[PDB]
Amino acid sequence: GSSGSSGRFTWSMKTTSSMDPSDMMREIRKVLGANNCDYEQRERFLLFCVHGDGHAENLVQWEMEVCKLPRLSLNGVRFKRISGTSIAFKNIASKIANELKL
Repeated sequence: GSSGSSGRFTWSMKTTSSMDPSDMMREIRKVLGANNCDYEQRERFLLFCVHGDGHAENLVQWEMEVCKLPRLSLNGVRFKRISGTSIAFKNIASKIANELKL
C-alpha cells in the first residue's frame, strides 16, 4: 500500500495577520482567557497555553509564539504541542487558529 509512520516536530499553519505583532499578544490572551484557558508569560513574545477540555489526565498544553514567517512577510502564530496526544492537541488548536480574530 503505502509507507507511513512519518511525524516530526515542525510548526505548520495557514494563519496570517496583517496587523502588527504587538497587537496580537494582546488579542491572543483575550481569546484564551475567554475559552476558559490558562496562559503564562514565558518569553517576551510567548505564552504557555493550558486547557483541560477533556480529563485532567488528558490535559492539553501548547505554546503560542508570535514571529515573522521566512517565506511570507507577515506575523504568524506558531503552535507547539507540549503535552497530550495529537488528537487532543489539534482539538483545541482548531479553536484558537480560528477564533483568533486577526
